[PDB]
Amino acid sequence: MNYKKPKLLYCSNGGHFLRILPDGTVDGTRDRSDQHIQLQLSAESVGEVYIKSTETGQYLAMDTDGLLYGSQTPNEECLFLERLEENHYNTYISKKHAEKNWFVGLKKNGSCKRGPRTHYGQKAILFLPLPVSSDLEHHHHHH
Repeated sequence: MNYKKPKLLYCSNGGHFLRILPDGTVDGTRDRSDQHIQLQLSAESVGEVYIKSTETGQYLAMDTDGLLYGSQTPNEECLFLERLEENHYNTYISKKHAEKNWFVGLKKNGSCKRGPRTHYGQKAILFLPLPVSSDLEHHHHHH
């Protein structure tokens, strides 16, 4: 399914990658150079994905402020629900804050869009995970 292949969180809305700082900050940026934007997405449960930084070691979670931050420990908050939305884009909603209808989006200024500030029809929720980091020599498991 996934073997050492990180991706970036695109926000067609503005067009930037979601990065996580070791200071517990989350902001967008369209600079591949940025050595952090590289996040590793994983699936734990059905329709559930995990976003954590492979640079510092923090997990992408949405507090009550709706803002994104790095959690010291693995909490359901770090776990989000991913689905296939129209326009050919994927979305993400916080578990602990799923009923809150919060989406991981960014503004055009490359700023995180408050959780309790997202809705359907916006180009902020629509996210496209782009492939990052390439590693030659790719083999598979044989029966």
